[PDB]
Amino acid sequence: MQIKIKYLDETQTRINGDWIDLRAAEDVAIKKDEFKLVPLGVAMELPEGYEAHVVPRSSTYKNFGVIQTNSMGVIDESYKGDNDFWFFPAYALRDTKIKKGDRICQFRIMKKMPAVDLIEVDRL
Amino acid sequence: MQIKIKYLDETQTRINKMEQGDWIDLRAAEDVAIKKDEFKLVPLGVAMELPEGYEAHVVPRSSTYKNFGVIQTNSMGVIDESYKGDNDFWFFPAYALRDTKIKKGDRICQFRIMKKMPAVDLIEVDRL
Amino acid sequence: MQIKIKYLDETQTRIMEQGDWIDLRAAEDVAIKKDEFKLVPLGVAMELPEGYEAHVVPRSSTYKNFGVIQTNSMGVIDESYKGDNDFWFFPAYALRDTKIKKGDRICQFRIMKKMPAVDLIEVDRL
Repeated sequence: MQIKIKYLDETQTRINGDWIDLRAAEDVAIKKDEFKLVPLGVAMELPEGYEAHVVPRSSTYKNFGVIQTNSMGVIDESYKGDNDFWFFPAYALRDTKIKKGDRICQFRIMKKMPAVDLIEVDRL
Repeated sequence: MQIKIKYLDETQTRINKMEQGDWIDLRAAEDVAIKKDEFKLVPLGVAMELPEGYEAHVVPRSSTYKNFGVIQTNSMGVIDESYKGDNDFWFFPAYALRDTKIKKGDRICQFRIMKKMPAVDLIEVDRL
Repeated sequence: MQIKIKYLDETQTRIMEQGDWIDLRAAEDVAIKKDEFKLVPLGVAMELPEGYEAHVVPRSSTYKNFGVIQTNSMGVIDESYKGDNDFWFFPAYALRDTKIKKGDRICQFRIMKKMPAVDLIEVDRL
């Protein structure tokens, strides 16, 4: 089992069964009650049959005052292209400045749901 | 394995599929208007019997905030296999960060199934 | 499998059908003003099974009851957080003024196997 990882550029902090920390790819300022898609400066080829889940770090709110608007991000195995870079969708509850290289979220991989049949019924 | 799905009514967009394997999109069952900094339980128009020993996880779609300006106040919904009755309909708990209108049929969240955790015994101890 | 659990004190409400997520409770009364934040103690520390983690989300009724969201979306607690002072908390942002009482059920957890060991291999292109 391998993940192939491409970084946006040579300035990106390279990554360390624990969840894996992802970092801002550039300095980003967000005003209170505004939204920004924060680049994470990585693109990955996940193992066949897997998906990645991304959540904030426990410390992200205290450090940065942002929440992740999609709650948990899901990245499918198919999102493996050269320009398929990842982003963190940040809504700021206070004025904030996030710096290049600061840890803001974390990810793990999980096996995709097995194939299931959705069958319509009139009554449960 | 199969999920049995009951729609609220005839106007709900069907998601019936054989061999479905990636997260499954869920839709607003009616038009809903939500005013900035208010909350609405958005019906999704579906009730399901999940395979035995499974649960469902429900999160926003990646585009939900961009399109509709809402967050899901429970973070991730957990729907147990026992929630399988004829009126056990599913809802998206929406908190609006801007004035928004969601229309019947708009894809607002997504789900997958997961096996439920193993039997676990909690043993109280005086120190770790 | 076994989870060893230590409570903060005798005043904590002790914590369940097979596989259901397990409710966690406020360790003290907590008042939060609208648009403010508080780390709500849960009053429990645990030794999770080897190779597992815990995931913590709000209960479905948390927002209706208490007007709060969980700022880290889903908390992840690794097996290594098993020490005698490794207590759990729920990071609550209040969207309306609110009051949580000691013993109120506010979030829920399950265990999950940790991801497999995987090699992260840097490449120049995909």
